[PDB]
Amino acid sequence: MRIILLGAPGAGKGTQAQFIMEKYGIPQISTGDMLRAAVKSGSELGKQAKDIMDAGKLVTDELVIALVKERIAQEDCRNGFLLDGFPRTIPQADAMKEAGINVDYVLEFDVPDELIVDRIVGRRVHAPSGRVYHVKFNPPKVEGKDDVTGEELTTRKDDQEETVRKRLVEYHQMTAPLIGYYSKEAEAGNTKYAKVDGTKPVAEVRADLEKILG
Ligand SMILES: Nc1ncnc2c1ncn2[C@@H]1O[C@H](COP(=O)(O)OP(=O)(O)OP(=O)(O)O)[C@@H](O)[C@H]1O
Ligand SMILES: Nc1ncnc2c1ncn2[C@@H]1O[C@H](COP(=O)(O)O)[C@@H](O)[C@H]1O
Ligand SMILES: [Mg+2]
Repeated sequence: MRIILLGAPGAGKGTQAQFIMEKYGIPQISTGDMLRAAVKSGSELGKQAKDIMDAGKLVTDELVIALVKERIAQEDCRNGFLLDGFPRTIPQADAMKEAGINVDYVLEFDVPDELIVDRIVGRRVHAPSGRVYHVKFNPPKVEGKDDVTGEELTTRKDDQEETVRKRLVEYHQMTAPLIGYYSKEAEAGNTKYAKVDGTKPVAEVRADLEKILG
Protein backbone atom coordinates (compact mmCIF):
# COMPACT_ATOMS: atom_id res chain seq x y z
CA MET A 1 0.00 0.00 0.00
CA ARG A 2 1.19 3.52 -0.88
CA ILE A 3 -0.35 6.46 0.99
CA ILE A 4 0.09 10.25 0.93
CA LEU A 5 -0.91 12.33 3.96
CA LEU A 6 -1.95 15.91 3.10
CA GLY A 7 -2.63 18.67 5.60
CA ALA A 8 -1.48 21.87 7.21
CA PRO A 9 1.38 21.78 9.73
CA GLY A 10 0.01 20.46 13.01
CA ALA A 11 -3.05 18.75 11.51
CA GLY A 12 -2.03 15.40 13.00
CA LYS A 13 -0.27 13.64 10.11
CA GLY A 14 2.69 12.18 12.01
CA THR A 15 0.45 11.06 14.88
CA GLN A 16 -1.82 9.11 12.52
CA ALA A 17 1.05 7.81 10.35
CA GLN A 18 2.27 5.75 13.30
CA PHE A 19 -1.04 3.87 13.53
CA ILE A 20 -1.01 3.22 9.78
CA MET A 21 2.58 1.98 10.02
CA GLU A 22 1.64 -0.27 12.95
CA LYS A 23 -1.49 -1.71 11.37
CA TYR A 24 -0.54 -2.09 7.69
CA GLY A 25 3.19 -2.67 8.13
CA ILE A 26 4.50 0.03 5.79
CA PRO A 27 7.25 2.51 6.71
CA GLN A 28 6.43 6.12 7.51
CA ILE A 29 8.47 8.28 5.09
CA SER A 30 8.36 11.72 6.75
CA THR A 31 10.58 14.24 4.96
CA GLY A 32 10.57 16.49 8.03
CA ASP A 33 11.84 13.61 10.18
CA MET A 34 14.50 12.72 7.61
CA LEU A 35 15.67 16.33 7.32
CA ARG A 36 15.84 16.69 11.11
CA ALA A 37 17.61 13.32 11.18
CA ALA A 38 20.11 14.79 8.71
CA VAL A 39 20.74 17.66 11.12
CA LYS A 40 21.06 15.24 14.04
CA SER A 41 23.72 13.26 12.17
CA GLY A 42 25.70 16.24 10.86
CA SER A 43 25.35 15.25 7.21
CA GLU A 44 25.93 17.67 4.36
CA LEU A 45 22.18 17.61 3.70
CA GLY A 46 21.63 18.56 7.34
CA LYS A 47 24.00 21.49 6.90
CA GLN A 48 22.09 22.77 3.85
CA ALA A 49 18.62 22.40 5.39
CA LYS A 50 19.06 23.62 8.98
CA ASP A 51 18.67 27.34 8.36
CA ILE A 52 15.85 26.98 5.82
CA MET A 53 13.85 24.89 8.29
CA ASP A 54 14.45 27.26 11.21
CA ALA A 55 13.07 30.08 9.05
CA GLY A 56 9.90 28.05 8.48
CA LYS A 57 10.47 27.90 4.72
CA LEU A 58 10.53 24.93 2.36
CA VAL A 59 13.75 23.20 1.34
CA THR A 60 14.61 23.17 -2.37
CA ASP A 61 12.41 20.76 -4.34
CA GLU A 62 15.41 19.17 -6.06
CA LEU A 63 17.05 18.26 -2.74
CA VAL A 64 13.97 16.77 -1.10
CA ILE A 65 13.10 14.80 -4.25
CA ALA A 66 16.54 13.18 -4.32
CA LEU A 67 16.16 12.42 -0.61
CA VAL A 68 12.82 10.66 -1.12
CA LYS A 69 13.90 8.76 -4.24
CA GLU A 70 16.86 7.27 -2.39
CA ARG A 71 14.77 6.56 0.70
CA ILE A 72 12.05 4.60 -1.12
CA ALA A 73 14.65 2.61 -3.07
CA GLN A 74 15.50 0.88 0.22
CA GLU A 75 14.37 -2.65 0.99
CA ASP A 76 11.81 -1.72 3.67
CA CYS A 77 9.73 0.23 1.10
CA ARG A 78 9.44 -2.61 -1.45
CA ASN A 79 5.88 -3.51 -0.41
CA GLY A 80 4.56 0.02 0.19
CA PHE A 81 5.20 3.16 2.18
CA LEU A 82 3.48 6.20 3.67
CA LEU A 83 4.56 9.67 2.53
CA ASP A 84 4.17 12.20 5.35
CA GLY A 85 4.85 15.80 4.44
CA PHE A 86 5.81 14.89 0.85
CA PRO A 87 4.90 15.95 -1.76
CA ARG A 88 4.76 19.53 -0.52
CA THR A 89 4.66 21.47 -3.79
CA ILE A 90 3.29 20.91 -7.28
CA PRO A 91 6.81 20.29 -8.69
CA GLN A 92 7.34 17.56 -6.09
CA ALA A 93 4.06 15.93 -7.12
CA ASP A 94 4.88 16.21 -10.83
CA ALA A 95 8.34 14.74 -10.19
CA MET A 96 6.76 11.67 -8.60
CA LYS A 97 4.18 11.46 -11.39
CA GLU A 98 6.69 11.68 -14.22
CA ALA A 99 8.78 9.09 -12.35
CA GLY A 100 5.78 6.74 -12.66
CA ILE A 101 5.14 6.62 -8.89
CA ASN A 102 1.40 6.31 -8.27
CA VAL A 103 -0.14 5.97 -4.81
CA ASP A 104 -3.22 4.07 -3.67
CA TYR A 105 -4.67 6.59 -1.18
CA VAL A 106 -4.41 10.33 -0.65
CA LEU A 107 -5.68 11.34 2.79
CA GLU A 108 -6.33 15.03 3.48
CA PHE A 109 -6.30 16.27 7.08
CA ASP A 110 -8.71 19.20 7.45
CA VAL A 111 -7.92 21.50 10.39
CA PRO A 112 -8.55 25.28 10.60
CA ASP A 113 -5.60 27.63 10.98
CA GLU A 114 -6.97 28.78 14.34
CA LEU A 115 -6.70 25.41 16.08
CA ILE A 116 -3.22 24.73 14.70
CA VAL A 117 -1.35 27.53 16.47
CA ASP A 118 -2.89 26.64 19.84
CA ARG A 119 -2.32 22.95 19.12
CA ILE A 120 1.38 23.21 18.26
CA VAL A 121 2.04 25.10 21.51
CA GLY A 122 1.66 21.89 23.50
CA ARG A 123 3.62 19.70 21.10
CA ARG A 124 6.42 17.73 22.76
CA VAL A 125 8.77 15.39 20.91
CA HIS A 126 11.26 12.66 21.70
CA ALA A 127 13.85 14.43 19.57
CA PRO A 128 16.00 11.32 18.86
CA SER A 129 13.12 9.25 17.47
CA GLY A 130 10.67 11.95 16.37
CA ARG A 131 7.83 10.44 18.42
CA VAL A 132 5.30 13.21 18.95
CA TYR A 133 3.02 13.95 21.91
CA HIS A 134 0.72 16.71 23.14
CA VAL A 135 0.61 17.83 26.76
CA LYS A 136 -3.22 17.89 26.69
CA PHE A 137 -4.60 16.02 23.67
CA ASN A 138 -2.11 13.13 23.50
CA PRO A 139 0.12 13.21 26.60
CA PRO A 140 2.86 10.71 27.43
CA LYS A 141 2.15 8.15 30.12
CA VAL A 142 4.80 9.91 32.24
CA GLU A 143 4.75 13.71 32.11
CA GLY A 144 7.77 14.91 30.15
CA LYS A 145 9.09 11.44 29.26
CA ASP A 146 9.09 9.32 26.12
CA ASP A 147 6.94 6.20 26.47
CA VAL A 148 9.60 3.94 24.94
CA THR A 149 12.96 5.16 26.26
CA GLY A 150 11.93 7.23 29.27
CA GLU A 151 14.04 10.06 27.83
CA GLU A 152 13.11 13.68 28.42
CA LEU A 153 10.82 15.23 25.83
CA THR A 154 11.60 18.57 24.18
CA THR A 155 9.91 21.23 22.06
CA ARG A 156 10.81 21.54 18.38
CA LYS A 157 12.67 24.71 17.44
CA ASP A 158 10.20 25.71 14.70
CA ASP A 159 7.13 25.31 16.96
CA GLN A 160 7.18 28.87 18.30
CA GLU A 161 4.19 31.05 17.41
CA GLU A 162 6.00 33.20 14.86
CA THR A 163 7.58 30.32 12.94
CA VAL A 164 4.32 28.35 12.93
CA ARG A 165 2.54 31.28 11.29
CA LYS A 166 5.26 31.48 8.65
CA ARG A 167 4.82 27.77 7.93
CA LEU A 168 1.04 28.13 7.58
CA VAL A 169 1.44 30.87 4.98
CA GLU A 170 3.86 28.68 3.01
CA TYR A 171 1.34 25.84 3.25
CA HIS A 172 -1.63 27.74 1.82
CA GLN A 173 0.60 29.21 -0.91
CA MET A 174 2.61 26.16 -2.01
CA THR A 175 0.96 23.05 -0.56
CA ALA A 176 -2.82 23.54 -0.45
CA PRO A 177 -2.96 23.35 -4.28
CA LEU A 178 -2.12 19.64 -3.90
CA ILE A 179 -5.74 19.15 -2.76
CA GLY A 180 -6.93 19.83 -6.30
CA TYR A 181 -3.91 18.03 -7.75
CA TYR A 182 -4.74 14.64 -6.23
CA SER A 183 -8.50 15.13 -6.49
CA LYS A 184 -7.90 15.35 -10.24
CA GLU A 185 -5.76 12.21 -10.12
CA ALA A 186 -8.51 10.43 -8.18
CA GLU A 187 -11.12 11.47 -10.75
CA ALA A 188 -8.84 9.97 -13.40
CA GLY A 189 -8.90 6.76 -11.33
CA ASN A 190 -5.18 6.92 -10.48
CA THR A 191 -5.73 6.98 -6.69
CA LYS A 192 -8.42 7.14 -4.04
CA TYR A 193 -8.91 10.48 -2.29
CA ALA A 194 -10.46 10.98 1.13
CA LYS A 195 -10.71 13.86 3.59
CA VAL A 196 -10.92 13.46 7.37
CA ASP A 197 -11.98 15.92 10.06
CA GLY A 198 -8.67 16.37 12.00
CA THR A 199 -10.40 18.59 14.67
CA LYS A 200 -11.77 15.37 16.31
CA PRO A 201 -9.76 13.55 19.05
CA VAL A 202 -6.83 11.29 17.93
CA ALA A 203 -8.84 8.09 18.62
CA GLU A 204 -11.70 9.30 16.39
CA VAL A 205 -9.47 10.30 13.48
CA ARG A 206 -7.73 6.93 13.83
CA ALA A 207 -11.09 5.16 13.64
CA ASP A 208 -12.10 7.24 10.61
CA LEU A 209 -8.88 6.27 8.82
CA GLU A 210 -9.38 2.57 9.56
CA LYS A 211 -12.79 2.70 7.87
CA ILE A 212 -11.13 4.16 4.77
CA LEU A 213 -8.06 1.93 4.56
CA GLY A 214 -9.66 -1.28 5.84
N1 LIG B 1 -6.76 14.71 16.52
C1 LIG B 1 -5.99 15.52 17.28
N2 LIG B 1 -6.52 16.38 18.18
C2 LIG B 1 -5.75 17.19 18.93
N3 LIG B 1 -4.40 17.19 18.86
C3 LIG B 1 -3.75 16.37 18.01
C4 LIG B 1 -4.52 15.47 17.15
N4 LIG B 1 -3.64 14.77 16.41
C5 LIG B 1 -2.40 15.19 16.75
N5 LIG B 1 -2.46 16.14 17.71
C6 LIG B 1 -1.34 16.86 18.36
O1 LIG B 1 -1.11 18.07 17.62
C7 LIG B 1 0.29 18.24 17.39
C8 LIG B 1 0.56 18.08 15.90
O2 LIG B 1 0.53 16.69 15.60
P1 LIG B 1 1.40 16.08 14.39
O3 LIG B 1 2.87 16.28 14.70
O4 LIG B 1 0.88 14.69 14.12
O5 LIG B 1 1.01 17.06 13.18
P2 LIG B 1 1.81 17.10 11.78
O6 LIG B 1 0.75 17.14 10.71
O7 LIG B 1 2.83 15.99 11.78
O8 LIG B 1 2.55 18.52 11.86
P3 LIG B 1 3.96 18.84 11.13
O9 LIG B 1 3.62 18.90 9.66
O10 LIG B 1 4.38 20.16 11.73
O11 LIG B 1 4.86 17.69 11.51
C9 LIG B 1 1.01 17.17 18.19
O12 LIG B 1 1.44 17.72 19.44
C10 LIG B 1 -0.03 16.08 18.40
O13 LIG B 1 0.16 15.39 19.63
N1 LIG C 1 8.67 17.83 1.19
C1 LIG C 1 9.30 18.88 1.67
N2 LIG C 1 9.73 19.82 0.81
C2 LIG C 1 10.40 20.87 1.30
N3 LIG C 1 10.72 21.13 2.56
C3 LIG C 1 10.28 20.17 3.39
C4 LIG C 1 9.58 19.05 3.03
N4 LIG C 1 9.29 18.27 4.13
C5 LIG C 1 9.80 18.94 5.12
N5 LIG C 1 10.42 20.09 4.74
C6 LIG C 1 11.12 21.03 5.60
O1 LIG C 1 11.13 20.52 6.91
C7 LIG C 1 10.37 21.39 7.77
C8 LIG C 1 9.68 20.57 8.82
O2 LIG C 1 8.82 19.63 8.18
P1 LIG C 1 7.56 19.09 8.93
O3 LIG C 1 8.09 18.47 10.16
O4 LIG C 1 6.94 18.09 8.05
O5 LIG C 1 6.67 20.14 9.17
C9 LIG C 1 9.47 22.16 6.81
O6 LIG C 1 9.00 23.36 7.40
C10 LIG C 1 10.46 22.40 5.69
O7 LIG C 1 11.46 23.32 6.04
MG1 LIG D 1 4.67 15.89 10.94
